[PDB]
Amino acid sequence: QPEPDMITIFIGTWNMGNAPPPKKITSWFLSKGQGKTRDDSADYIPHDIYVIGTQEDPLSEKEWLEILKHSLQEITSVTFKTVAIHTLWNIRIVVLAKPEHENRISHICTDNVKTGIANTLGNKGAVGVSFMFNGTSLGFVNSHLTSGSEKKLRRNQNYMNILRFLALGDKKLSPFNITHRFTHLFWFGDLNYRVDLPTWEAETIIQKIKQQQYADLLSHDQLLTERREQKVFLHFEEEEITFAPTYRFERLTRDKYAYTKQKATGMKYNLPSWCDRVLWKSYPLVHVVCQSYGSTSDIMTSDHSPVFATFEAGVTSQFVSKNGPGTVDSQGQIEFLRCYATLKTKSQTKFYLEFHSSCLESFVKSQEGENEEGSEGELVVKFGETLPKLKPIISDPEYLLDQHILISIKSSDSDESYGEGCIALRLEATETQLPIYTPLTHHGELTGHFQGEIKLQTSQ
Ligand SMILES: COc1ccc(NC(=O)Nc2cccs2)cn1
Repeated sequence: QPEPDMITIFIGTWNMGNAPPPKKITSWFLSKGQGKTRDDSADYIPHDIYVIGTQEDPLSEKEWLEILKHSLQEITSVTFKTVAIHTLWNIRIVVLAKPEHENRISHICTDNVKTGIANTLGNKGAVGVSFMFNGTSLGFVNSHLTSGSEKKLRRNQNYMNILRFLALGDKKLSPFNITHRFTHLFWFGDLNYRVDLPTWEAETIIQKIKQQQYADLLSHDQLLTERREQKVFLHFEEEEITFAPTYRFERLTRDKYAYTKQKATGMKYNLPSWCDRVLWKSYPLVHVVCQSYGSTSDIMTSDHSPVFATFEAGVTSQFVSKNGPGTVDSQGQIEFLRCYATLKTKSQTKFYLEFHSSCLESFVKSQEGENEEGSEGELVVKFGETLPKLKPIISDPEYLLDQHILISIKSSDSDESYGEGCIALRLEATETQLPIYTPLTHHGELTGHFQGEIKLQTSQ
C-alpha cells in the first residue's frame, strides 16, 4: 500500500459562545454554507486529518470528542482516531486522523500560551499541536486573541507572545520559533480583528452584507490591513474571504447581526467582523492549495458562525537508503557561494550561521562572517566562499530536492539568533550555481535577508 505524496487537511475554528452545539454540525466538516465551499461530489471522501479549534467551548473533552467522532462517522462511515486534544481554559484543539495514518503519525506535541498580565491574564491565549506525518512536520495553532475594536495592537502583541513561547515541534531547532519548525503551519482561531468603520455606519455595513458586497468592508478589516503593513502574521497566507462576517449574530437565527452596545458587552459596539480566521505558512516550494474557506449557515447556537478551511498539502515518505539514516552518503553535498546576510541591527558583534535540517545528522555552525557597512546604514555580513560544505544523510535526488535548510544568524558575543529563514532545495538544476534567498525574522518580525548562491550535488 503506497505512501501518500498528498493529504487533505480540514481546519475548523468556532467560538461556541459558551453554549452547547446543536445536534447536527456535519455542514461544518463538509465545508458547506457561504464562501469557497466544497463540491457535493466529495461529501463521502474523508479528509486525512481534521483539526478542530474551539473558543468559549463549554464542553468536556469527552463530550466534544464524542460529538466530533459521531459527526465524522455519519459523514464518512470512518471511525477517526484521536491524535491529540489539548485545552487551555475554554480554548481547545482536537486532531483526528483516518485509522490508516496511525502508524504514519509520530512525535506528537501539545502546548499552550496564556497571553496578557494580571487583569488581561486568565482567558485569552493559544493551544497547539504538532506531529510528524511520515517525513513531513505539521503544526497547528488555535488562538483566542484579545477582543474589542480598539485593541488591534494588543492582538498583534498576543500573536508575537504565542509564536515566541508556544513550544511545539523539534526542540533541537533551538534558534527557531513555530513559524520555522514545520513544513506546514496552520494558525486559526477567534483572532478577534474587526472591520474598522465608524459605529454610525453599522446599518450601512449590514446593508452591504445583505447585498453580498464585501469589498468596502474587507478594505477595512484590521487583520488584512495589519498584515499589509507587516505588523502581524508576516509570511503567512490567507485565502480570499467570500463569506459574510462571522460575528456578531443574534443566537438561534443568522438573520440578525447584534452590534449595539449592551451591559453584557461592557457597553462596546461589535460591528460585523471577520473574527474567525484560518492562515497558513508552508516552507518554500512545498505544495499547499486551499480547496475551501467559508462559514456555515445552519449552526446558530453561538454569536459566531463556524469557519472551515481545507487544504491539499504535500507530504514526503520516511526515506531509508543503504547509507542514511545513521551515516552520510558521500555522493551528496550542499555548497553555499557568495552568501551574505543583511541585518537591520545597530549591533557590531561578529556573526556566524547555523544550518539546521532533517537531511543533516546534526546542525552545522559556520565561521564568523566579515562585517561591512552597507551604503544605507545597514549591516552586511559577508561569508563569501567560507561556508561549510553540508553532508546530507541521503544523496538520492527524490529525497534531497524535497528538503529544506533552516538558517539562523547568531551573535558570536551572546549566541542569540538575530534572524531565521529557510531555503528550499527544490532547485531548477543540480551541480549548478543558482541564486538563493530568504527573508530573516526574529520573534516573527523582519530583521534582515540572506542571499547568495547554492550548488547541490545529488547521486544523479
Ligand atoms: C513568503 O512569504 C510571503 C507570504 C505572503 C506574501 N504576500 C502578502 O503578505 N501580501 C499581503 C497583502 C496585504 C496583507 S498581506 C509575501 N511573502
